[PDB]
Amino acid sequence: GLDAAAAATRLAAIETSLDGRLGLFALNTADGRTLAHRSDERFAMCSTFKLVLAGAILAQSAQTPGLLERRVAYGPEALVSYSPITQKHAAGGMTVAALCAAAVRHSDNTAANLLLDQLDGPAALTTFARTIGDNHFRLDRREPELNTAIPGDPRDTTTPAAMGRSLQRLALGRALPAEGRALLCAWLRGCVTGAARIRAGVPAGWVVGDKTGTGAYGVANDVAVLWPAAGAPPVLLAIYTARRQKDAAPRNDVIVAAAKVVAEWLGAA
Repeated sequence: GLDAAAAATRLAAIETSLDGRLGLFALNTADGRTLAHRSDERFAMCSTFKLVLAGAILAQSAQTPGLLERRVAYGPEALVSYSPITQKHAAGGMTVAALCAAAVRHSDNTAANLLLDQLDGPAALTTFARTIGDNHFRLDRREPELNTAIPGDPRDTTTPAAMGRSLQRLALGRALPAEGRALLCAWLRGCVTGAARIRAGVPAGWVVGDKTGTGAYGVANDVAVLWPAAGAPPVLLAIYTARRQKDAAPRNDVIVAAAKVVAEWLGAA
């Protein structure tokens, strides 16, 4: 694969093209090696927090089996922003599992808020992150307010390394029982909001499970498990971007280019 020193120069050049801050952490579980660029700096999570939210709900279900099929009641007054699944189901409600799937696969905002209610709020989700060894994640607000992404504001932020290591524990490790880990990975593989991000920068035969986020200041993020081939050791990849003015455009091309560097570092052509 591409030497880590040359990967570093390529990520720096991609950041120049972004005109902003690129945050990247990759961990190859085959050898335990990493690639890092601003991996210990804070970035606004936007909807990438929903992966940790789904994990927290699965962890709650490990403690109290049956939670996932219990029904949540809500009304249309609770609908916020992009809520494509929850807007269809207010009359009859949705199960906890259906809300998790909507939050991960579709980024459904109201689903995320209803799951935060089930967990007892942003601070409770932050505590869950601390229990899985993440000292950087912090959720402070609910949807749709957590996407302001003001440079330097620590609210609703993480670091790329913290998120990558949390994704490893949740999707590949024992933060959850094997059944719950498997379900989380199934939801991530079913994400339909990230085709133009990490997925577009890796070889055609790789399987991707991801969660996107997008916000003000041109924020465009994608956090993924990469499976190069059936049975091969997976790779964790957390990519965060932030730009320099409030109304900046997101730069998917930067995420794609950074993912391609990671693929080359792993040995892809």
